[PDB]
Amino acid sequence: PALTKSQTDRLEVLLNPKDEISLNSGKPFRELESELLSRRKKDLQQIYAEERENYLGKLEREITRFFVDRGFLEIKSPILIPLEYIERMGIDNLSKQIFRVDKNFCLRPMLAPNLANYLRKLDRALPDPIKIFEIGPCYRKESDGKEHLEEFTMLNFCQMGSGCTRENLESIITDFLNHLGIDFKIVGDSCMVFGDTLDVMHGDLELSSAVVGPIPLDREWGIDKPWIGAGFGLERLLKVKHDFKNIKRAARSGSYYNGISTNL
Amino acid sequence: PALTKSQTDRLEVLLNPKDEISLNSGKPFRELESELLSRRKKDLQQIYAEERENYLGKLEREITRFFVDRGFLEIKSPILIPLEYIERMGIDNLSKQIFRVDKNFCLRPMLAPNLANYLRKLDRALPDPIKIFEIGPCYRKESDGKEHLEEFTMLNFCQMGSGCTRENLESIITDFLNHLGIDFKIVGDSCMVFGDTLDVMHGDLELSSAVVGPIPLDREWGIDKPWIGAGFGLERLLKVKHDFKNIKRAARSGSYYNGISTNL
Ligand SMILES: Nc1ncnc2c1ncn2[C@@H]1O[C@H](COP(=O)(O)OP(=O)(O)OP(=O)(O)O)[C@@H](O)[C@H]1O
Ligand SMILES: Nc1ncnc2c1ncn2[C@@H]1O[C@H](COP(=O)(O)OP(=O)(O)OP(=O)(O)O)[C@@H](O)[C@H]1O
Ligand SMILES: [N-]=[N+]=Nc1cccc(COC(=O)NCCCC[C@H](N)C(=O)O)c1
Ligand SMILES: [N-]=[N+]=Nc1cccc(COC(=O)NCCCC[C@H](N)C(=O)O)c1
Ligand SMILES: [K+]
Ligand SMILES: [K+]
Ligand SMILES: [Mg+2]
Ligand SMILES: [Mg+2]
Ligand SMILES: [Mg+2]
Ligand SMILES: [Mg+2]
Ligand SMILES: [Mg+2]
Ligand SMILES: [Mg+2]
Repeated sequence: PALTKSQTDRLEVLLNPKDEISLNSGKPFRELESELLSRRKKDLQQIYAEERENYLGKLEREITRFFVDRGFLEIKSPILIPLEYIERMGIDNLSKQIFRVDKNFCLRPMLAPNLANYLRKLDRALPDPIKIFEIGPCYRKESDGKEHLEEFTMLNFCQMGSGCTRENLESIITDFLNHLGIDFKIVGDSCMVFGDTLDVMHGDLELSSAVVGPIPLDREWGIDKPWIGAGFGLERLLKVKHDFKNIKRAARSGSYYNGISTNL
Repeated sequence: PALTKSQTDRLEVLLNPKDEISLNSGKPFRELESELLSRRKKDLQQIYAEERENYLGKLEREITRFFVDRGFLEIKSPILIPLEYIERMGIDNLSKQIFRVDKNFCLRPMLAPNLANYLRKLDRALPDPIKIFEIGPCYRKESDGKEHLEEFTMLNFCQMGSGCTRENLESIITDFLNHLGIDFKIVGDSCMVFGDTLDVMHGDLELSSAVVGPIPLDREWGIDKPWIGAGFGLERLLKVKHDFKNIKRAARSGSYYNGISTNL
C-alpha cells in the first residue's frame, strides 16, 4: 500500500538525520510511525536526563566565550528599533522584508546599525582597536524555504581602527569556523547595503556575509575609521552541524526541541 | 553658581552608585562633568581589558546553569507570537500594553503561553515531573518610570505533575534568590490572568509573580495536571544587585554598557 502526502509529511517530521529508514519500503504507515515515535521519545528522554541545554542557547554561549576570550566586548542591544534606521542603512523603499511595529518602529533585520552606533560611541573611550560582537534575534519576512526563517538568530562581530584588513577578517572567520568544526570557502558577492561582500559558503549554503570597510554608508553613521565585520546565522550553523534537512529544526519553535519533534 | 536641569541630568547620567559626589556643592559643572567622565572612561576601559561580558548576557548564563543543574529543560521559544494568544490568556480587551506586529501577530508580553504549550507537549514524552524554563525578551507598552522597560528580559521556570505545591515553589524561589544573594519576602497579590499570586518583593520592588495551579485558564491551554511557575525580570534583578537608581541602566540599550553611560 502507498503512503499519502499527509502520511509522508508526518514521518518526515519524526525522522532524524541519523536514521536510515525507507519510508516507501511497503511497511505500513502505522509501523513506521510507531518506530519513529519510539526513537524520538527515547531521544527526548535522554536529553532531559543528561544534557538539558537548548541547541541555540548552547551555541550562543559557546560563540560568546570564543569572542570574549579573543578581546571582543559582548553587546546586547535593542531588538525593537527605530524604523528610521532602515532608510538610513540604504535599504531603499529587502525593504518589503521588514516587520513594522506601531508606526515608527520595526523589528531589527540585522545587528549592524546598533553595532555601528556602539563602535562610534566606544571609540571615544576605549583604546584602539575597538572589538565588539552581538548575538541575538533578527527578523525578516521571507518566502518559505529550507534555509530561511522569519525569526532567526544573528552573530555579528566587528572591529574598528587598526587591524581592519581583509586578511585579518579572513583569519578571524577561519579561527571561528575551525573552532566549530565547519568547513567553508570564501566567494565574492554583493549586496544593496554594504556593496561587495566576502560570503562564507558551506557548499551552496551561505553562512555569512562579511565586509571590509570603509564604505560610503559610514558617513551617515559617524564611522570615520577602517573597520571589518561579519554576520552569521546561528540556525544555519546548527543546520550544518546536525545535518538537518530544513532549517526549521534549528529555530525557536514550539514544534521541535533540539531537532526532535515535540508532536509525540 | 547653580546647576540647570539639563546640567543635573547630564551629571546623573555619568554618576554611578559607588560614587559619593555632591552635585550641588558649588563646584562648577565643568569640573563635576570632567571628574565623572574620567571615572566612567576608567570603568569602561577596565571592563574592556578584564571582563568583557554583558551584565544581561552573563546573568542569563548564570541563571541557565542554575536551572539546568536542577533538572529543568532550557527552552528558547518564539518572541513574535500569534495575537490570538492574548485573548486566550484572559487578557480582556494590559491589553493596551501589547505591541502589535502586522495584523495577526504581536511581541510576547510574557513567556507563559509558550511554556504552557511546551508543558502540554512534553508531558506526552517525558517522565513526571516536567520541569522547564525560559529566559528571553518580552515587550509591554509602559508609562515611563524607574522600574519598567518596554523591552525587558523575563525568566520563567515552571513544573507540572508531582511536586507542584506552594512549599516546593517557595523553596525553589528561595534557593534561586539565595544563589544570587538577593534578600526578599513573599506577599500575596492578584492579577487578571492568573488570579492569586505569590509576589516576591525586595522592599517595594516586585521581583516576581509566582502561581500555584491549577487555575481555570488551564483548560483553554490543555493543561490538566498540577503545576507551579514563576516569572522574574532580569533587569530588576540587576537593579537590585548593582543598586541602580533607574532600571534603564540595566536594559538593552545603546545608552549604557553594564550601567556605564556610553555618551563619553
Ligand atoms: N531569513 C533568514 N533565516 C536564517 N538565517 C538568515 C536569514 N537571513 C540571513 N540569515 C543569516 O544571516 C547572515 C547575514 O545576513 P545577510 O543579510 O548576509 O543574509 P542574506 O545575504 O540575505 O542571506 P540569503 O541570501 O541566504 O537570503 C546570512 O549569511 C545568514 O547566515
Ligand atoms: N515593563 C517591565 N519592565 C521590567 N520588568 C518587568 C516589566 N513587567 C514585568 N516585569 C518583570 O516580570 C515579572 C513578571 O511579570 P508580571 O506580569 O508579574 O509583572 P507585573 O505584575 O505587571 O509587574 P508590575 O506590577 O511591576 O508592573 C515582574 O515581577 C517583573 O520582575
Ligand atoms: N551601516 N553602517 N555602517 C557600519 C559601519 C561600520 C561598522 C558597522 C558594523 O556592522 C557590521 O558589521 N557590518 C558588517 C555586517 C555584514 C552582515 C550584514 N547582516 C549584511 O546584510 O551583509 C556598520
Ligand atoms: N496560560 N496558562 N496556563 C498555564 C498553565 C500551566 C503552566 C503555565 C506556565 O507558565 C507559567 O508559569 N505561569 C506562571 C507565570 C507567572 C508570571 C506571569 N508573567 C504573570 O503575568 O503573573 C501556564
Ligand atoms: K534520515
Ligand atoms: K552615587
Ligand atoms: Mg536574504
Ligand atoms: Mg545572500
Ligand atoms: Mg549575505
Ligand atoms: Mg505591569
Ligand atoms: Mg504587579
Ligand atoms: Mg506581577
